[PDB]
Amino acid sequence: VFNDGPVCEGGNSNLSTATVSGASYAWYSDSSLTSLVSTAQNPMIVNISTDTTWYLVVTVNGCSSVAGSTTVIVYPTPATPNVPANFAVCEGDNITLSTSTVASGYNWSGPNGFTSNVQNPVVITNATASNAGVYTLSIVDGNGCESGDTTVTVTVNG
Amino acid sequence: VFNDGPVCEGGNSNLSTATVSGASYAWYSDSSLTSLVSTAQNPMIVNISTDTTWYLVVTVNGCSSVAGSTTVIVYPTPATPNVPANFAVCEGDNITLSTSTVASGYNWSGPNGFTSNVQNPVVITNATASNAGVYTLSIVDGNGCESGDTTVTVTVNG
Repeated sequence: VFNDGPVCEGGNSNLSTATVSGASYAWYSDSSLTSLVSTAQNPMIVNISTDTTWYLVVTVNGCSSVAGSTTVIVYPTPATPNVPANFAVCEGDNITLSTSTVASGYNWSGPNGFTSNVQNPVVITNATASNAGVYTLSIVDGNGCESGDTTVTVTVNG
Repeated sequence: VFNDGPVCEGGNSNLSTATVSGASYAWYSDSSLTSLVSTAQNPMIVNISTDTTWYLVVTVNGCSSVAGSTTVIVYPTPATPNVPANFAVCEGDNITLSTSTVASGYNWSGPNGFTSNVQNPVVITNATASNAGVYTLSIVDGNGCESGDTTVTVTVNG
């Protein structure tokens, strides 16, 4: 029984096996084989949060096999981004954001619809009161998994 | 008999079963098996509003099986967004909108064609009489289901 490689938390994975003529298949959720989850030759496991194992029994012309099995491995949650400490800008001055980390992609969001997908976002010049608020960042790792969130609070001095 | 997982209110779901040689299939809407809804091997249930169960009878070479069955679960309606209380802006001042909630996506709409898909929409500066009206928000949950609507009324003082 084979998996399709490591999966991100909450992702899906495609299990697969050999084609056996005259066979019916039964995939079970546990080692006791008391809970059936699929009868497909190559079923999908949906919404995997942790390492999980499915067991397979192949029955041919009425005779059942010894259950085979496979484990789908979940890729560790990526580390929190290195976002700066709370800062302050005076009206008319610049708000500069940056993250001291390395990612396959970055995802920033904030006040006034601010958004960017880089480590060094376009500087908010002529900063004003409406730019005050919380700027949030998550990042994506090399294999597509998303990190948790971290924030910097920006205050604006009149 | 298997479903394809939880479905959003009003969504569709794909039912599936094993292939049985020489079989015809009959899917029924209730436990009494008096109302036939499909003869497909893997039929779709369309427009599911609540948890629903279909029953399956497999007939092979004239002999019928005991009906199998499966339930399709409907995902609860997401909670109403935390939109602010009615406010007032004077002409020339700013209209700031925000929602204190967390969503996979946001959907704002309002006067003058106002629209955005964020928690913190671009601020309407130099607000005028035409910006007065009702600003509406719905949100989308982690699994794609949409919440109900909530509104903030904005009045503009000449």
